[PDB]
Order: sequence, then C-alpha cells, then structure tokens
Amino acid sequence: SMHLICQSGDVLSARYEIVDTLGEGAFGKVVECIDHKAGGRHVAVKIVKNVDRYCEAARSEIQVLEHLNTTDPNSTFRCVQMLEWFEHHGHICIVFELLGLSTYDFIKENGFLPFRLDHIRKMAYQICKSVNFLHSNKLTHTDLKPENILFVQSDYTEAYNPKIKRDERTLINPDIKVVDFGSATYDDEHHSTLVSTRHYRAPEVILALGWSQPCDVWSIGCILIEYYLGFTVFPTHDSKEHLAMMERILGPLPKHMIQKTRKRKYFHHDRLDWDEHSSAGRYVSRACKPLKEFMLSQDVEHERLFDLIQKMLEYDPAKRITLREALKHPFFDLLKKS
Ligand SMILES: CC(=O)c1cccc(-c2cnc3ccc(NCC4CC4)nn23)c1
Repeated sequence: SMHLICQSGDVLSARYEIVDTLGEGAFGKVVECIDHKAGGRHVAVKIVKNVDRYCEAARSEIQVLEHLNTTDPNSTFRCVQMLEWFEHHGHICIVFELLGLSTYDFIKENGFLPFRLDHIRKMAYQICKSVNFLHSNKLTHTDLKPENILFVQSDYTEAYNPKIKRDERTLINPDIKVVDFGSATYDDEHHSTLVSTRHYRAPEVILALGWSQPCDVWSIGCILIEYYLGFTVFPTHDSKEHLAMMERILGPLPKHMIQKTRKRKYFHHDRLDWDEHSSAGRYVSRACKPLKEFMLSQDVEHERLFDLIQKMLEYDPAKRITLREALKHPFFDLLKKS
C-alpha cells in the first residue's frame, strides 16, 4: 500500500521527486525529495499510513506545526518548519525543511558509541529550550526520544574504517531540532491513557496517575543518559521489569504513587510484585546499578550533568524539575561564560 507510492523517482503533487528514504516509524515513512518548483531544493516528506489513527494524528500534527511555526517564525526554539501538506493516493504527506541525521541513527551507526560531554551540553540545552517553548504554549510532546531529535545540518565527517567494517561519523556541530508533533497534546485536550515509547515513559504514565508537561522532562532525562552512555539504562519491553529497573537505578518508588495507582497488577501491598531472587530478577540486577555509578568520570562537569539527569528523573511529577529551571542548572553555565 505505502510501498507502492514511496519509490525513488516517484513524483508527488507534481513537484516532489523522491531521491531516498530518511526513515520509518509506526506513522509511516520520511523520504528525501527534490522540489522542482523551489529551484531543486531538497525537502523532507512524511508519508502517513492510510489508517484512521495515523491520519487523525497527522491532522493533529499539522494543527500544532501551524501554531508553533506562526508563534516562532525564525525557529529560535528549534521546532521543525512545515512547508505544506497534500494527499497522494489517499495518504497525507507533510512537507518539511530537510534536516540531517537523527541522534538515534548517529549513535546506532557508530556502534552505540556515546556523544562527547561538550556535544551533550549544547544538545541538552537546545532540547530543553525547544520543549520548554512547547511547555509555554500549553503543549506536552509525549514522544521525545533520540529518533525525534535531528541534527539541523549534516555538520559531521564520515570515514570507512576497515578494522570494524563500518563508517565512523565525527560530529563537528551538534545543533538539533525537535520533530514529530503527531502525539503532542494541549492542556485542555483529552489525554491518551498510554503515551511515550517504553524506554522514555515516565512512572506517572506507567501507573496511569495522569500526565502533563513533566512526563516530557522524564523522557529528556532518559535521552541525556543514552547520549552519555550510547545505550538506555532501561533496556526492557515489560512494564514491571521497567519499574524493577527504576528501583535499582533511581531508588524506591514513592509509596503515594504505589498506593494511588489503579495499576495494582504491578504491586503486592506497599511494594513492587517482583521476585528479585528469580532468573529474570538477577538479570535486571546485573543490568542495573545506582544511577551515579554509570558516570565514566568523577570530573565536576560529569557531576553537573548527573545532578540534572537525577532531577529530571524525580519520580514525583509535582516535584520534578521544570525545563524553565533545568535551563538555569549549573551544567549549562559553561555555555553562558562571557
Ligand atoms: C520523524 C518525523 O516525524 C519527522 C518530522 C518532520 C521532519 C522529519 C525530517 C526532516 N528531515 C529529516 C531527515 C531525516 C529524518 N529522519 C527520521 C528520524 C526517525 C529517524 N527525518 N527528517 C522527520
């Protein structure tokens, strides 16, 4: 269905010639096009699957982009600019400015090797600045993950290394933009039950205690530790295991969240229902240690990052640091020297 309409050489809306695939999600596909009606400018086109759910998410995304782009026409807060949208054989296609690689693709293709601290600081700052602007405008992203943070530019170099039989990519400039408003929710709109991709889901989302701007802050915390290590500290699929991993890495869950939740399946009285002395239990234990033991250095700038990471992963969303305050954290002082 989608396969039949996203081929190299295909022409969309009598101007956009597909030259390459940039990526794939559950929503569908992102393709690189030459725009023959804008002097041959390369753009990005999100082709949405002709399914009810993804169609309605795409109409929702278009509405959010019109708002964010109108409010911030210079993209000072780094949300991707939408150029226009059309229908091609029943599929909604959204045209955007072409950006470079996802942070996900860059880490994955370098063999899950982390970003440098200097790069992470700049990227964290821009991610917080961009998501804080959604926060100012009565939005929650809900689906922040490395796949949805793209480098503005192809500002990197690439060489084949025959020792390890892949390309290695070296970042020059780490500037990013935030993409995918398919899930973004206004404060007064109906809130989805489940939101976020398992690895980046806040404990208030897992426990169905209600969610808000603070669930984004949790996701950014998870992104930052993945950028620093090259992998997530929550490598799991299952909800309970995910909660076991939070206990190991971050310390016990607040009793009030455990007792308030209707998600009682996960618990037994006051505590996670988790045989730690079992095979799957000892496995989680091996994979997990207190957060600050992931630090690769005791240098103070590593202490700075992990203090912010720890405040972003506060269990209680009423307590969790805001992006307004995260922007002011000591980790960022290095960017504001003068
Ligand atoms: C994934 C998504 O929703 C999205 C939305 C708007 C624009 C883009 C976009 C713009 N330029 C590019 C260049 C690469 C790209 N990669 C897709 C991400 C998923 C790994 N997406 N992309 C992606």
